[PDB]
Order: sequence, then structure tokens, then C-alpha cells
Amino acid sequence: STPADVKEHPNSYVFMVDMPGVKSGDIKVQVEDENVLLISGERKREEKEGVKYLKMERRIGKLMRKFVLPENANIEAISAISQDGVLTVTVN
Amino acid sequence: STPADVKEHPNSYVFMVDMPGVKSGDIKVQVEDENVLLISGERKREEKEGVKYLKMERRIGKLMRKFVLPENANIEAISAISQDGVLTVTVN
Repeated sequence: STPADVKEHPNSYVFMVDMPGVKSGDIKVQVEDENVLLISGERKREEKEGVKYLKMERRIGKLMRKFVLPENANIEAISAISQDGVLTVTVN
Repeated sequence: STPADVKEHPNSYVFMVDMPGVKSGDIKVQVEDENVLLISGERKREEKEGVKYLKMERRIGKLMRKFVLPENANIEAISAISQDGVLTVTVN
């Protein structure tokens, strides 16, 4: 799981998800069953080449959130922006 | 506060801080007293133009972490990268 904001513009819904350290290509934006918007991203490690960790507090692995819009609300136009670790998806 | 990793390369220390949604220009990287590395960033809101929030779980405001290297360890060469909401500072 990961923090999300959701806004309602006149003709669109906007989902804002935190994803520090997720490379695009590890981001999934997906519609399940035409109603559910599925947002997903995995943070990975930069692989002891004489490099030792002194402190490790950033957990890695997958961030994921599902969002259901009303039934009979068809997703036909989807938008995705990755910027500064925040993913903004705009769905009709 | 915000998650940080710290690695030790042969000739350098590396600090990796999560900062989703912080624009460079709102990032501060600073040496206090030649020994202490001070990393700072503030997340802000994109300002009802017919736009209404339905869900708001991303907290905003300042992220900040201090890191003290040993005394008599002089910071003369500092490095800062912002990428995908992660700030990597490399300090001699």
C-alpha cells in the first residue's frame, strides 16, 4: 500500500499516488473489468563492491492500490504521469 | 521525517532519502558546522476551480533529516541527485 489522493474535475477523475524510487517500466496502470483502476509499482535495490550499508530504512517491494469507479462507468481515456516519485493518473 | 538509506563507498558516503512530490528548488542540502549534513524538502498542494477532492491521504509539509559524520571529517565535495522522488547525496 501507498498514499493516494483522488480529485474530481468536471469531466475526469485524478489519482495521485506516492511512488518514490519506482522506475517507469516498473509502473503498472491497468483496468480490471472496465470499472476498477489498478495502480502498481515496485521499488528495487541498487545492487558489496566494496560498498557497505550503514543505515537502511527505505523498505522496497511493490506498492499497489485499487480504485473502483461506479459501475457502468467505462474507462476509455486514461492518462499517466510520473514525476518526482508521484504518479498522476487521469481517468475519464 | 522521511526514510533514509546510508551507504559507505571507498572514498565517499551516500545518503538516499525518499521525497515524493518535492520539486527541486524546494530541496535543501546543507552543511552545518562542517560535520553535519542537513537534507530538507517540502511537498506542496496543487491549488476549487470546479475541482473537488474525494480522497486525501498524502500529507504535505517538510521532510527533513540530519546526518552527522565524524568530527574532523570535512565536507568539501558534495553531490546531489533528484530522481523519481529519491534524493541521493554523496559526500566526501
